[PDB]
Amino acid sequence: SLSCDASGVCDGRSRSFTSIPSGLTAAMKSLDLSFNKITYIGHGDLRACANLQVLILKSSRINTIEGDAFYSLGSLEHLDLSDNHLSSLSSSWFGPLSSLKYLNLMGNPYQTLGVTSLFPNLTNLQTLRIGNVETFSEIRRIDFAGLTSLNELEIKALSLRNYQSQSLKSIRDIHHLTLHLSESAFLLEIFADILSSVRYLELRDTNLARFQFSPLPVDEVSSPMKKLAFRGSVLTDESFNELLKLLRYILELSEVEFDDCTLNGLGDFNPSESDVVSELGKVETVTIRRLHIPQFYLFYDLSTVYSLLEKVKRITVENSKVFLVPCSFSQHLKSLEFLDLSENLMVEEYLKNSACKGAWPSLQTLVLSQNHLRSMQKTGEILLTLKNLTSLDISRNTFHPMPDSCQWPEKMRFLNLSSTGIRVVKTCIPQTLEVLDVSNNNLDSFSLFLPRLQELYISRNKLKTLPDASLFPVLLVMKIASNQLKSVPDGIFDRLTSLQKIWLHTNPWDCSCPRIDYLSRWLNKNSQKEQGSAKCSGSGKPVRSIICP
Ligand SMILES: *[C@@H]1O[C@H](CO)[C@@H](O[C@@H]2O[C@H](CO)[C@@H](O[C@H]3O[C@H](CO)[C@@H](O)[C@H](O)[C@@H]3O)[C@H](O)[C@H]2NC(C)=O)[C@H](O)[C@H]1NC(C)=O
Ligand SMILES: *[C@@H]1O[C@H](CO)[C@@H](O[C@@H]2O[C@H](CO)[C@@H](O)[C@H](O)[C@H]2NC(C)=O)[C@H](O)[C@H]1NC(C)=O
Ligand SMILES: [Lu+3]
Repeated sequence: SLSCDASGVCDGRSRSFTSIPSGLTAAMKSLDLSFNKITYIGHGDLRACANLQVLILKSSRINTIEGDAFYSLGSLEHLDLSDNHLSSLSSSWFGPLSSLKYLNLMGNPYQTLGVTSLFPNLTNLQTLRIGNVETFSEIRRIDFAGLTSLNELEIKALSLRNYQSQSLKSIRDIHHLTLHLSESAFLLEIFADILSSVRYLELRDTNLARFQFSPLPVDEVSSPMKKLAFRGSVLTDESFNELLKLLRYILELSEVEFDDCTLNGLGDFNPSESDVVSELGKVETVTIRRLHIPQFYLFYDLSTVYSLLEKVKRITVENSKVFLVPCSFSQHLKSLEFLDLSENLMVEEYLKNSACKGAWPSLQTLVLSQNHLRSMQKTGEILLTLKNLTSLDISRNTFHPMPDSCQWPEKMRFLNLSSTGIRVVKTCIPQTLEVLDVSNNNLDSFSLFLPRLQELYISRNKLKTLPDASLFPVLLVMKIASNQLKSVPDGIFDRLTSLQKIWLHTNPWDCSCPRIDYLSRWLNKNSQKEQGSAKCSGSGKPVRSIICP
């Protein structure tokens, strides 16, 4: 039932094949036989595909593949056998695939990679994925013998029972390593074998409650690891302190991420010499999202965090119930340039403490995108302490109507007031602004003169009339999609003399011929500026299609 195209891209995906389709050719460059029922693959099912570059056999129900089944596929660069029923992996399968770049074997019920090295002859491999949720249980020294460089290696071993020493050490260059571990029993050991190879390490679903640090036998303590990421992990204050002791080896680590993690406040370490601040070495960026902190008893030290974040330049802590960032804590974040506190519980009174006198000196960008702020004037007043602030985002906050006069930090040139519920716009908004976003609100008109405005986002409001062009002399980008606009005054866009991009879609354009003449001609003379397609209200055809006598 195949359906191929001019360039050899054939599609047999999700048919109902019970065996590879008969009579394939050497013209096919890609064959997608996913979601089928190919239970067995024999000696002569892919013989005639000498030019095949892509073979996708994901989620079929393959449980048997003859040893020389891929023998004549020397031009194969992408092989995906994921989510099948392969209980065993044969080394003869990969013998004739020296040109293979991507190999996905994950999702198969095998217990190990076998007794024979499967990839020694895959000189050009770049991406390898192996493992599964409950069967894969052993990793051996012969498993990756031969591989020297890999862009991406993913190992799913949530049921791991044993890891041999140095199994990972033979590989010298791994740009991205993703390990799915359920327990930490072998983590320490695995670290010993990846510290001189892994650039980006990613741990998934790991319970690190009982993780303990212990000296490692590095060769020169020069780890090329730049990004460390924990996702869906469980930690304790005790095991957390053990984890940061590992930083002493990754002298170059610049980004640490914690996604959907849990921090059980139990244990509560006390040993002094077993704290090791080390100023988190060279951590430049810290990102925390959806951190769940069960039973946050009373007051913790917090001082065992000041000296730790002294050199961090970017911090993000979103959707983690943050309601207060103590002043003395902010005063120690001397290098913080970017702070993102989106989706938390901040309110004026506590922001006032978080943004005290010497708080976040040198902070350039602040994001308070979805908290419990109620007053624009009060917020602006509180942020006057941040002398270096140039970008402020306070979108998705329910504000009371803004006054006519406000005080904002001196260098503020970016202000995001999106999804803020405002119905009017007033001079509280400073003339210094370059970028302003008041999209997704309840505006009926815009009359603010912003001489330096370069970008206006006013999409998703109720403007019936377009803003006067003289209001933005050097405007580069204007977004005014989804806005009840029916027409524009003749010649208005030629007056936006520096305009580069404009969004006009989703507006009930009155395509009556006399009236729509200007708008139509301008769009035909400026298609490179329009993003999306302004359509006629009623019919639905593109406004640029109209041609009036
Ligand atoms: C002003 O603030 C706006 C609202 O906070 C912001 O819009 C939001 O932009 C983010 C990132 O571009 C979007 O992210 C979400 O959606 C993407 C795509 O589905 C997901 O991959 C993300 O995980 C996340 O869920 C928001 O959807 C978007 N909200 C909307 C629709 O307004 C503006 O970009 C800000 N304006 C400026 C000038 O920066
Ligand atoms: C962040 O803003 C502060 C403003 O206070 C800058 O630090 C001040 O710099 C002036 C130089 O004009 C000194 O006279 C002050 O003594 C400094 N304030 C103090 C006491 O810290 C700071 O340079 C800005 N950060 C950067 C590097 O952009
Ligand atoms: Lu509260």
